[PDB]
Amino acid sequence: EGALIRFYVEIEEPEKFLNCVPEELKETLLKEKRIYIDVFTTRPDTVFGATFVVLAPEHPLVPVLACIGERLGNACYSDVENFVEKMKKMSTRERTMEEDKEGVFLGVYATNPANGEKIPVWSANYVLYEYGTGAIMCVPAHDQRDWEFAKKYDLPIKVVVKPEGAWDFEKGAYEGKGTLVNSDGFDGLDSETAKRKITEWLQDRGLGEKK
Repeated sequence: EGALIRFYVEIEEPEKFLNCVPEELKETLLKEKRIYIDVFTTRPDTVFGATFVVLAPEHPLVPVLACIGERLGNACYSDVENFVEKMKKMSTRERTMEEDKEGVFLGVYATNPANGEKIPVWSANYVLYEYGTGAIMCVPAHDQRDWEFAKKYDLPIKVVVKPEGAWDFEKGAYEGKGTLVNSDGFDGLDSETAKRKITEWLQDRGLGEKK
C-alpha cells in the first residue's frame, strides 16, 4: 500500500513535438497539453519536497521525453541512448548493488501536482522498471538513495518532514516520522495522517489514488 501520484510534463505547444510521441498518448497531449508520469510511493506525505523525478532506464517514456528534451536544447540525446543500452545489459542484482549513482538528464521538467513547481526529470540506475510504475518522485531530504543521487548531480534538497530532534540535511537524509513544513495547508500535520490526507486530496483532484 501507498499512493500512485500523477506528475506531468506541461508542453506549451504540443503540435511541434508530435513526431516523437506514440499514437496512444497523442490525444491526451494535444488536449490537456500534458504527458503524465505515473509514480508510486510509500511516502505520499513527502510529495511537497520532490525536487526531481526518476524514470527507470527501460521506461517507454524515456526515449519520448528525451526526444522532447533534445528539441528544447536541454538534453544530449546520444548520452541518454548510451545510458539506456548500457543499463539494459545489467541484471537486477547488478543495478541494486551499485555503490555509485549514475544518471542522465532528459531535458524536461515535470510539474509537481502538489505545489505546481517544475522539477527536472532524470533517468537513473537505482530505479527498476519492474517495481511500482517504473518511476519515482525524489525527495533527497527524506530518501537516502535520492539524497546520494542529488549530491552526485548537484540537485536541490527540500525539507517537508521536520524531525522532533536535531538533524543535518547536507550530511544525510532523515527517513523517519515528523511534522510537515513547507507543505501548503498540510503544515503541522504528523507524517502518518498526512500520508492519508495528501493522498485523498490528490485522489479528489484526479492526480492520485490509494494503493
